Parts: sequence; C-alpha cells; structure tokens
Amino acid sequence: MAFEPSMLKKKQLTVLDLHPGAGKTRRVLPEIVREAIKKRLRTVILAPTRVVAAEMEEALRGLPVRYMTHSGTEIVDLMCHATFTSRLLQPIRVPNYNLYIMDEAHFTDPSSIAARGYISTRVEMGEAAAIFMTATPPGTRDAFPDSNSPIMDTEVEVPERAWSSGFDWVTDHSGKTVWFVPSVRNGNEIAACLTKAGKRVIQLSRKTFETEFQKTKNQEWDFVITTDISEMGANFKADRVIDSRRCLKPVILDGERVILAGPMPVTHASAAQRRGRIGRNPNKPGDEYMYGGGCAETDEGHAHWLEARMLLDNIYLQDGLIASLYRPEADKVAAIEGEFKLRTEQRKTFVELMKRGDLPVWLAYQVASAGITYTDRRWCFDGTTNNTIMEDSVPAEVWTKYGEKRVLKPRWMDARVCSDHAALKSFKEFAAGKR
Repeated sequence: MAFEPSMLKKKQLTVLDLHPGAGKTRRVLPEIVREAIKKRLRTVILAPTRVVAAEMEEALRGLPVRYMTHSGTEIVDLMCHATFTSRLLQPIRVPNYNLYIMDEAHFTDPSSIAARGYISTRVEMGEAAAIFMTATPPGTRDAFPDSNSPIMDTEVEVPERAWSSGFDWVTDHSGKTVWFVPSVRNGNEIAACLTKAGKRVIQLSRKTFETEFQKTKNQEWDFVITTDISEMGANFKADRVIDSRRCLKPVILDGERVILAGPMPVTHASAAQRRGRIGRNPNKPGDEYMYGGGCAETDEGHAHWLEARMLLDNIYLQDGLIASLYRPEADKVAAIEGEFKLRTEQRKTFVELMKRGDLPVWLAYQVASAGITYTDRRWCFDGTTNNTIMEDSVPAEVWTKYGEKRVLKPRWMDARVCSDHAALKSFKEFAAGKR
C-alpha cells in the first residue's frame, strides 16, 4: 500500500500492510511524520519495544519528535505500546492526539491490544485518525508472503527438545540461525544442547529482550534462540530461520487459574513474521526457512484479549464510556464491557500490582478485586493444595523477609509466574515481600 495525506483526516483508521522488509520504517514512517508536522497534527508514534524505538529515531533523524522513554515545541511524541497504555491507566495527563501511528500493530500482548482498542475508539468518536502498520494485519492466512529475496522454504522435523543424535543439518551449518521456540524453558534446553555442541548461542525473551538483543550486534554468534517476541520488529543478520511453528497459549480455566496450553500451532501471521526475519536482502538470495509444523487460528479464548478488556475497563474516556476492542479483535473474547471496572482504591492497587509488582494482568486483577492491599502477601501462600507451585517436581519454597521458610501456594494460580527460572525468581521475591 501507499500512504496518502487523506488518511490523516479524523474518523479514518487505515491499515498499511507492506510485506516484510518493504520499508515501512525507513521510508513510509518518515513520510507520514513529515505530513503530520506540516498539518500540525498532535501525533503519537507507538513502537513495540525500545529496540524498534531506537531504530525509528535513526529513521526519523532530524525531525522534531519528543522521545518519551529535547525542545518543548514538538507536536510528535514517540513511546512504547506498553508505555502508552500504562500512562492511560495512571491519573496523569495524556495529550488529545489527533493522530495515532502504531508500528507492528499485530503485537498481541495485552497492553498493545488495549492500545488498539483505545485508539480505534477515539477514531470512531471522530476525535482522531489512526494508521496501523504491520506486514501481518488481521485476516492474514498466508504464511509465505513476498520477500525482498527468494526464500528456500523446507518442511522438516524440528527438534522439540535436546537431542544426542540425528538432526545433523541443524549443527552442520556455518551461517547464522534464528530459532523460534514455544517457550523460555524449551529454548533454554535447546540452547544448552547447542552450547554443549560447541555453538555460540544467544537467548531472547520478553524479559531479557532489550539487553540480550544488543549481543546480536557486538559479537559473532551461531544461533539466536528466541520466543515469539522476535516477531515484533527485531531484525537479525541471519542466513537461516528454524521455526518450531509452535507456541503456548495462556488460558483462563474455571475463572480460577491460568494455565499455559500447548505447545500448539502458531497463527499464519506469526509464521509469516518468523519467516520474515530472513530473505530481507535483495542481493543475497538463498536464505533458508526450516519449519516443522502447520498453522492454526485459535486466538479465541486466548487470555491476552481478556486481559486487554481488564485494562480497558479501567481506562477513563468520556461520560462513562468504555473503549471497545479493535473490531477485528472484538470476537476473541466474550467478556462484557465494564465487567472488570474497579473502584478508585482497588484500581490503584491493580495498577500497582502490574507496574511495581510485575504480575500478569489477570493475576493482578484477582488480587486487587479481592480488596487485597499491595503489601499484603498472605494470598501467595493460602491457596488450595492444587495451587502449589512446583520447581523441578518439588514444591517451590522461599525465605520470606520475616522468614520463616514457606511453600509457594497462591490463592490464584497463574502459570506464567512460574513457567521459567526468571519468572519464578521474580515471583519468589514478590511473595517474600521484597518487591
């Protein structure tokens, strides 16, 4: 697609969907920003991560943009998706933007989903225009889209776990490989296997992305082992992508607990974004895409869209109106608008549990809605027996700040606080009352 100035008129929401590597960041985005500045539209640009934000700064070099992570007269702001949503939740002033530009608008994290819902509501009210940029917009059913250079697509058996024999083609490779895994724990086991095989490996996840991605730039490496976070703007100088074609789906069971279902097939959009990490250089043909499964569209019942409604139910708008989800995403949940609206006190705690507590949205809501205050950690230990958190098949214990050693057994079980080492470590600190 091509950008046209008429797309900036209020009530207009436009999806720009150039194929991967076609140049939406380096070419299209500055063109949009320049037009916005000329039309004196108060604008916000939304990047999925700080990595992409820094990339935009390079592309937008010389333009009066206020980077919110130098003049006072800038009318264009740039911040992260999560930063945008977080500010909407806080009782602080958010500008009445006339234009919203979201890069990587396919991002399926709750804060991004919420952002699109808020933005699309502002547009429909006639208060703004919006441009959503992504190579894989809603309705994407092509896993093998166009690329700057021909890609060698090959369906093969991809290791789901550490191996001691076979899969010679994996390690018998002299170039750089990006390997997409369904989880941190799984990637840790794959990475350990590769390291023992004498390969130089970098691991990427949401929590470690900003820091570890820097390693892909300052040293030689053979493999990058990454979760789906690398679908959201990360680029690598790689020759091969190995795609498990699998992911984990958070699912709210019984409205009492969250489990991680799967590993299960990824969406076509996800598959396309993973493959899209290579074949980006027109003058370098032959990049390989090794994939070991088909795709599936099962975002229905995915916890993230329910968590997005939890966020939007607590974002103020006008005369008690509540933002609906972005229309193509609306039927991924069944929750009623206003279902999760909290009182002022509980809402503050809700925000606090997410921000400072670093808890998943769903879990933060259970605690906050129960009227529990931030420093009250009794709930981390008083759950039913089947909520006992296990670590290497034994109950996870923690020495509390006033310890006394105690077993982790939360009143509400969200598997995401204990599915990998770093997550469990963070939750232990919280349960111990040290955050």
